[PDB]
Amino acid sequence: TLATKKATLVAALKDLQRVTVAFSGGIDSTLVLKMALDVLGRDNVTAVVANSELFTDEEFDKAMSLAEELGANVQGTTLDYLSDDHIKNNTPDSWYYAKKMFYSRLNDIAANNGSAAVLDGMPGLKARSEAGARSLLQEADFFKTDVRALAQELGLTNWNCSVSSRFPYGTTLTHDNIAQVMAAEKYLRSLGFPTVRVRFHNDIARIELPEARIGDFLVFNDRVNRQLQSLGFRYVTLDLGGF
Amino acid sequence: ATLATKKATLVAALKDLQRVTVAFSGGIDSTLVLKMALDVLGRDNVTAVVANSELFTDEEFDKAMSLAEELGANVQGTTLDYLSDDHIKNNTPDSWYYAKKMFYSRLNDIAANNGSAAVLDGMIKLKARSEAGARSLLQEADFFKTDVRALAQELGLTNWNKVASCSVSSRFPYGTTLTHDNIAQVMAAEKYLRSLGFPTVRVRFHNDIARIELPEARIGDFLVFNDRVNRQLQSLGFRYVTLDLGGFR
Amino acid sequence: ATLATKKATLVAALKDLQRVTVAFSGGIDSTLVLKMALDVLGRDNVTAVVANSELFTDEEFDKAMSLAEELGANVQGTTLDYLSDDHIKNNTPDSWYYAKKMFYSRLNDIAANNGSAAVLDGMIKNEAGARSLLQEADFFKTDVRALAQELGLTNWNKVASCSVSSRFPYGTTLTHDNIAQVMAAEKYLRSLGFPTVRVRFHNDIARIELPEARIGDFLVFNDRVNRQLQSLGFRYVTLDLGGFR
Amino acid sequence: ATLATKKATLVAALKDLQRVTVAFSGGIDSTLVLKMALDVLGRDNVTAVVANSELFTDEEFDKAMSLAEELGANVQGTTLDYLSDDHIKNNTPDSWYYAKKMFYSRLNDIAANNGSAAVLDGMIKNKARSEAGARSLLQEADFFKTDVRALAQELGLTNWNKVASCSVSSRFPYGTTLTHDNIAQVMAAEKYLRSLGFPTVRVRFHNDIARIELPEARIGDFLVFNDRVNRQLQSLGFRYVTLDLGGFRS
Amino acid sequence: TLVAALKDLQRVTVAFSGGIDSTLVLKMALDVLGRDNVTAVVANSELFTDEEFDKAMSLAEELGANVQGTTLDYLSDDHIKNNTPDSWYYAKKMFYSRLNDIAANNGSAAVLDGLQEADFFKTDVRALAQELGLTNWNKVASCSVSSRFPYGTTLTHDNIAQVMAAEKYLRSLGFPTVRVRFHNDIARIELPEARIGDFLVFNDRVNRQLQSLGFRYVTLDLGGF
Amino acid sequence: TLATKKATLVAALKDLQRVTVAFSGGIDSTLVLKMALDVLGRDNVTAVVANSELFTDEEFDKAMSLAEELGANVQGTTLDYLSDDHIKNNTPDSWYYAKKMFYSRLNDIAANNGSAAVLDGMIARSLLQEADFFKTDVRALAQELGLTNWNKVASCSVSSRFPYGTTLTHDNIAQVMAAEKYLRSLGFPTVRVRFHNDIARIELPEARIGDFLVFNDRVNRQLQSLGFRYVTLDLGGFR
Ligand SMILES: [Co+2]
Ligand SMILES: [Co+2]
Ligand SMILES: [Co+2]
Ligand SMILES: [Co+2]
Ligand SMILES: [Co+2]
Ligand SMILES: [Co+2]
Repeated sequence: TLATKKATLVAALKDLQRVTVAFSGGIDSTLVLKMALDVLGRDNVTAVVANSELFTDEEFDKAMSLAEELGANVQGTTLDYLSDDHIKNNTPDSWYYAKKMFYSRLNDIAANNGSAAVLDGMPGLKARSEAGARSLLQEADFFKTDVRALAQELGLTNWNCSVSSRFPYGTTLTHDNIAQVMAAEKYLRSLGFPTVRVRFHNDIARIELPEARIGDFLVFNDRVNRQLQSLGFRYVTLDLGGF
Repeated sequence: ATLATKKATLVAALKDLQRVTVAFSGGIDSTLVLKMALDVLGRDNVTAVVANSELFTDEEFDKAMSLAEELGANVQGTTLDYLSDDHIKNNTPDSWYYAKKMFYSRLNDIAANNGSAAVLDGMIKLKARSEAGARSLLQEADFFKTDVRALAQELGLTNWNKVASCSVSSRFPYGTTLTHDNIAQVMAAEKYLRSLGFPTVRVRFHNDIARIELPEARIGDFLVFNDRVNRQLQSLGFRYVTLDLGGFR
Repeated sequence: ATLATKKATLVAALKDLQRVTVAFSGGIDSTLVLKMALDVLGRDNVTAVVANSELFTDEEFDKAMSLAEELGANVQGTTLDYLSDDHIKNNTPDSWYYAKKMFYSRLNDIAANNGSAAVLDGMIKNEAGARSLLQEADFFKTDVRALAQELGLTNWNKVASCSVSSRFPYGTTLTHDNIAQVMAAEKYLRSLGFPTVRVRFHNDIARIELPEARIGDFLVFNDRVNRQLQSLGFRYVTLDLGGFR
Repeated sequence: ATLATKKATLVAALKDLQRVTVAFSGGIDSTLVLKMALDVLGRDNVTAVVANSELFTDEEFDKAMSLAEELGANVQGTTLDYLSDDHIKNNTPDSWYYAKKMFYSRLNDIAANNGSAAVLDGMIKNKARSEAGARSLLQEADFFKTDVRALAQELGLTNWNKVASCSVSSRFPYGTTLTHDNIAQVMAAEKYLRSLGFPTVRVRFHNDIARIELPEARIGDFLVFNDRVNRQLQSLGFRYVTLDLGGFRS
Repeated sequence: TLVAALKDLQRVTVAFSGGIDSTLVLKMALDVLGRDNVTAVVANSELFTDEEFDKAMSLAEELGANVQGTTLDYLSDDHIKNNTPDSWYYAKKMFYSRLNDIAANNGSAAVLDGLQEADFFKTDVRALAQELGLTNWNKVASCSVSSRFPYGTTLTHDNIAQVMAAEKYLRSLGFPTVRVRFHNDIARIELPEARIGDFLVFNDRVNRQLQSLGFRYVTLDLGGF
Repeated sequence: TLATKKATLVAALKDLQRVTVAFSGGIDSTLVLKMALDVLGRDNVTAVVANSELFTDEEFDKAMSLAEELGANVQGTTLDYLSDDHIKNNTPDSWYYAKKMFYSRLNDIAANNGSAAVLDGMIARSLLQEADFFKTDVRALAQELGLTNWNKVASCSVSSRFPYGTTLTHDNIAQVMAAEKYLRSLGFPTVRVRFHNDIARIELPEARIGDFLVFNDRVNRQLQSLGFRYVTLDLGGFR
């Protein structure tokens, strides 16, 4: 029932008349913002892209114009995830208390602009369930093979991780050492390794590279060491296991 | 004539047949045919067929299913046992023929059982195609790669499997009997080396010796995987896992 | 503003120009201009021009001829005498002026001889005998890739070529022999799998500038690059420990 | 002035002491002292002592036993639990002091229980030593690093454990409690890396992180062992095995 | 205890090959029995290198021994020429039967070899070799050429010399520890795994050279030595 | 045999009674200095170590101490090779007028202290080479005499780093000399920094270039600070 899953999907869209969509630039939320724009109009849809200290200023700037390209009045809001004790200390369920802090902000924008629901692209209770979010994609049994299909069906051609992963569970995130990691990875991205993570270990940086790249990386050893040392690490290391 | 002449000459035969079945691969030729047939005849008069066999990679097979689902074509999968044919099993210089002959003979059955007037494929400007009643609709309109790349870009086609991996028989010397076992022995080795970050690789079969052909630029990057590839391909049945000092061919 | 807006400003200026001549080189920026001009003014109001010269590789020229015909453009090939200018042959800091003047003035002649309102080229933010129509719409390097993805453009020269005169010191006169000596050296290295490379000329010494990421991969070709470039006239073939600039 | 005048001063104190106990550490300086004591006093009035402990490798210890037996000395080994010292177990910046103090304090027991006039060591002309009394006979005769090599060639001394090893406590940060487990955790890592062909290496301890210091010339050759060094040192208890991008003693 | 067995024999014959074992044995027999009461034999064969012969000949004259060389045709043995896994048996017999003849013709009480009767270890032989002043010895592993060939591959002067030639070349490039494995048209290079990084630059040269020696494919064993 | 080459060596050594040795710290001149001191005594052997612009002040200070360690009456002499016009311009025959400037000093020192000859190592008498001494034997006798320290770095004359006909100066010599010890410091004892005005050409054994990859950026900055505009690695390696 292929076009009958679009039928279940479109059915809920007309029910809400006006929505606020949580835009993440990914293929799923790009599919949601487009379907909301083609069914409810540009004025009954408010796209929101969350900016934070945990995402690269390029990753946020990418999704804002990607929302403008679909022609939706997109609003960017900023979140201090570090304000949550669960996040600042980085517990293993920190993504939950993060996804919760998000939707309540989206629920504010939805309530302040007259939205029937908040839409998105899909420890305690569920993060959406608690905030009253509507994940219309999963409610209609979308698969990985369906979303990629409908994006081509709608003419979608352009579509695009969080820094808490660079830190161990239970290592206090600070405004200082995040920029210490964020700046370190931007350096290694510039040196010719777009896929890299700089793992935090207090006074030790642990550099994970794809093992194919470890050979090409050899020449930058002294320079990466000296640069990341200036950024505050006492020891700059390469994880012998790679990424 | 012009690129505009060739687009209409291409569509001319498309409407002539009303309902078609495309032999879909990941390349631009079969993708341009699948897209143009879908843009002219609709998904209901277009059935894409992706051939599975012991001779081609399951990663390339699963890829062509998705390019047909992403292009919006009612895609059907058929499976081929090339090894049942004596000419293929022995790996003769004409093994590609009896493989291509066994292939097109299958699609004309699928064409007759789904109501197709012809079978389309991506031949542009060998005999086995012109024997089973197969239309090379691109070649019928004098399409060149400069025309196929031009018209595919015009339709917005940017995504296609560029790695048109040769037939796995190429990993074997001429006259080395292909078996269900040693064919999978090659596929597993190459899939591993492809998984490690080297998309261009061939594992040549030489009885108890594996010969790895890698581009010479990449051998610097490959140093780190030495111990693992040896032990891995040894587990896959080779007594010796070696790197060809000469690189790719 | 949005990418949706910069596209309007582009077509807006194109309708104002009605008929144009695009200076096609093969890079992603000039590829975007040739396609947008054909999709706004048609095949008959767009003349693509690919300039051949001694300072650029006969391979980079052939790419832009086929890439222009592949986009469906009336492609014209012109041949240029950069060395015919005294200021360039001796390789002074003024080579860029008298080279670009000869280029734009050659195309400005085609413009009057092919009936174009202007000559267009691919210049982005970050001479004026021609219109840089992308910078007028404030396109950046990240936006050109964005509009190229929207239009389906897949063939473009991924390594931006450059004038061969940079390989020689300022004030070392270029000759047809030492020019080809460098070009042939780079063409060999290009064939081995290093598309971004420069062979810097220092008389009997070749200085190879390679991206520092690649130098590890390059170890295996050492003896061959030496032996080939030695046969091409260099007494010493060396790798610059500093890499590409 | 010359060497042959210091070799005089060296022999002078040796006959003066009649019977001595030498602290042999396999190094070039301690090899010269044990040899000169055997040639001046005879084998029966000289006892060489080589300490086995948790701070030096069970592999490096056995060699100094072979160098002492090969020089023709009655070598007796004593074992010390440095961790029994409150200051060493915590690895304070002064742990070297209370460690060398525990060293000389043991030797003076062996010297008093076998009848020696002094304790000898190879300290030469290059702070807890003499508060137990050990005499630096080479340094007392103004021997230099070039003088020890000169007199060793004169005596036919050619074999010595040139890589004078360091104490395994240097592999740990200041203020990291040493345990019988994590000391062997480092020692086993270093012994593996030595076995693969990198004789000069240190494995720095950082809890769940091993930090591998290799000579930066060697890092190119080391790539092929990446996965094997990682997994072996992981089985030795480390969660993450890393190579210090700054190399040896960064 | 070591010298003790030497005095028992009055006159002995030491088998010098070039390794540290035969170097330590030949010297100690001379220091206990004198230069005239020790007869050294160094084996010449189709299975050994012209340098290993020169290695033991130069080392025996330097240690002060009356060195005698005999030559053996191992390929003449049916088990070796086809090289079955028991060729080492048919190989070891042709050697020892030759030495038992020479011992009677030089007035020797025994024939010596690399040693095991005195519980010498690899760490112990190195101790007496430095103690006895031995500084010249074949530091490169001397070995029989049959190991480069699979069990059951007919050895010929052409394909044996085909293998032997590759190893001397690679040893010249700066890799003294190397074996070149024969597989008809495939050469398999065993190199110490640390060196494979250093070996990278010689790839094309080793390939082109070893192709000239008759191999269709020159390969590096990913597992090394 | 070998034990003959030593008795033949002493035979020629006593025939000369008193000698002057050209010590260059290498093992060969070390074997000569030990055997001559052990046959004639410290008072009948004068070791001479040459200081000049063409060898490193580090190789000189090392060779001085190696003579004092073997117990030899060591005298230091200074040579002005750059004062020789044939050397300063580095002509293809500059090697000749250099070897003559060297031995002419040593033949003077021999006569002013009463030496019968000037001695040197190889394979002015050359007693080692005169006795059919080989490279495998010289290392053997060094262990026999108890010799363990010797400069296994036969640092050739620095004139080879400059093309023929490039005037050597005290300044550009130090530009080359300092560049090489830096490269020696990183772990490559066999290396040459070839001078080409604003280009340095680094010769490394092709085996070592794999080991060399990581130091690329650092070698550039140091040698650039030392005056080279471009620091390069010779793709052809050593020789
Ligand atoms: Co805060
Ligand atoms: Co079957
Ligand atoms: Co690479
Ligand atoms: Co205890
Ligand atoms: Co002067
Ligand atoms: Co190396």
